[PDB]
Amino acid sequence: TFKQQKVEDFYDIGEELGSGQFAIVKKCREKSTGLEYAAKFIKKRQSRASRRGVCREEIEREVSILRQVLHPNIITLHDVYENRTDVVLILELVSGGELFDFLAQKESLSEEEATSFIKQILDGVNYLHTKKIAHFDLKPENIMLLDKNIPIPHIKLIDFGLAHEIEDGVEFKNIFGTPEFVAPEIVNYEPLGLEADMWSIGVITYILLSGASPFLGDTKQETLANITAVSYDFDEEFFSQTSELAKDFIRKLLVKETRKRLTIQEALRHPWITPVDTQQAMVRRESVVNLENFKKQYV
Amino acid sequence: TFKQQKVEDFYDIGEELGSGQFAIVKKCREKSTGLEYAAKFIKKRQSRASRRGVCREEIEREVSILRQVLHPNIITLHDVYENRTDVVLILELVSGGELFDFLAQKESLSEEEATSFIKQILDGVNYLHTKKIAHFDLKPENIMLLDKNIPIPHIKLIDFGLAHEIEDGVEFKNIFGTPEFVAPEIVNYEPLGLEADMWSIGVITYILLSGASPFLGDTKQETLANITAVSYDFDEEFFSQTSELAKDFIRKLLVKETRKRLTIQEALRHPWITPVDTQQAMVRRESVVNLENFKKQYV
Ligand SMILES: Nc1ncnc2c1ncn2[C@@H]1O[C@H](COP(=O)(O)O)[C@@H](O)[C@H]1O
Ligand SMILES: Nc1ncnc2c1ncn2[C@@H]1O[C@H](COP(=O)(O)O)[C@@H](O)[C@H]1O
Ligand SMILES: [Ca+2]
Repeated sequence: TFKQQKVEDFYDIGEELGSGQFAIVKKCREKSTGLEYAAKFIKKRQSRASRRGVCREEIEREVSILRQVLHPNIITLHDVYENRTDVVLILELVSGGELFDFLAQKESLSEEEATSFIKQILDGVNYLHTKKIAHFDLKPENIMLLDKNIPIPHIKLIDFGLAHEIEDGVEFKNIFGTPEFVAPEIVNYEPLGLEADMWSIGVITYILLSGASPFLGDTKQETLANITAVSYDFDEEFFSQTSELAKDFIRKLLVKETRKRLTIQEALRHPWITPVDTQQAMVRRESVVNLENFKKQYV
Repeated sequence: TFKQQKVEDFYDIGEELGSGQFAIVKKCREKSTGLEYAAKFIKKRQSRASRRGVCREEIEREVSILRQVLHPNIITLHDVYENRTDVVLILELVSGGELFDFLAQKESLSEEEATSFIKQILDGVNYLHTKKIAHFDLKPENIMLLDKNIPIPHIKLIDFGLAHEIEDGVEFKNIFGTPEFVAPEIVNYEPLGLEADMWSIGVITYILLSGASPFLGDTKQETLANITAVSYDFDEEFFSQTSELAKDFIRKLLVKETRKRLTIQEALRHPWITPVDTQQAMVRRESVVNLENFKKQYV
């Protein structure tokens, strides 16, 4: 249940850190402990027909999920307050910005370094999937870093606004997500599960390695058609330096049939992520990433 | 071609009329004639990946369709300007706000009066469909009034951002529109055509008469489920004064099978809209819109 108290009685509310549809995030400091957090103010929907704000039931669902998750690569919920207009999530403060913005200012990136970031994502997703929680909004802007000024920045997955607990024998279908990153079952309005997350990881990896996006077309119409046709390529212009193992990883994630798509456990065990011998570890270490196109696309 | 000139050089730009995704619409007056228009400032997309702006092709499509339409119940296009950030559509000014807001201030409303407004909409849609143009965004906010201060205001359909010319043999699929008003073929990502407009008219009619919404659930997920199941009723709480003629009209529009749904021509010739005898005309005259519920829902 949400605390029916004024958050500003308990926290000093500071500068705005970011925003999204429905939400404004401000830095804050809890008065009694002096510890800092991010306060995410979520505007409640006031009527069923309104397209503004979030339905309080859906906010409750996000909170229910967040309260269950404690893992180094997943944002940690601290508290929840409510007033007339907003539900306020007090979240672990993540100060390192978005992963992509960090990689975009980067000078040099090998596939070994790339997989270390991807593996952090896989660890977080694995933890969620074990608890039968689908994130359903895996995309660059929801992959943040605790501190961008350390040798190996530490990934935190945020934004559980679309997250859902998948129940066996209960069908879940909905239309949501950013076209560039949604799986074919989302576009086709077919039953949804943990597999959509794995497709998204395939897309994020593809972009991370090449700067290009596998299904993105001139228009949303084209993007959606491309996704449902699973029409993509590894254009040599952008993938000339990419290892076959990296491509194999992506190929096994960008698969229409949900049953055949890699599961999170299989992804974690794929040789690209977890080499089984020195020979593979070298190939990965020597494969250099395409920061030219990536920067063009994300700067 | 868009005029590569500063719209401000030729128009005095006045107060805001409304806004949308990457569009802001303002009153304006052309200096050379003193005539008033609405200027729709569409923000152009900068990269194929942004969730911001509108790409060249889609702006062009909207202009191309607007150029073709000249009908009393559809806004007319006057001119098009372009600068570095925006394409500006100079459109016929519609000053009387939205139809529903006008009906919501009404004391009393019979089905006869109601059908005369609905017939204005049908006339506009009939004109588009004859040119094989689907509007694809028929909903209350896009049904406006030229002048809300005359006894029986004239309807103008606006917002052709989703409009599309339907080509024989060429499949068109896309994901768009407001959940409450989209047809099952939109939700299911199946081939689209002129029929989607007809479903929307069914929903608009249902709400106009009763104040209730046929498929609206507590959440978007529910709404979409209701739509694809065509799960709706004529709850006597709201429809106890509505004619069987009106309900028949709605039943024939809210049909999943696109080939079975009324066409615009058939809707214009449905006896609720165009009675074939004196008796039907009386029934319509003796049936009443549920203004009580309508007002409740539209405030
Ligand atoms: N826990 C957090 N710590 C710091 N900044 C955040 C946090 N959550 C969200 N933000 C900021 O708010 C933006 C929108 O967050 P969201 O709507 O959850 O994706 C992010 O892109 C960040 O800039
Ligand atoms: N021709 C017009 N005259 C007056 N208001 C308009 C006109 N076109 C659009 N608007 C307003 O601006 C909003 C956004 O327009 P649009 O992006 O075409 O949907 C609409 O919902 C109306 O409130
Ligand atoms: Ca489908």
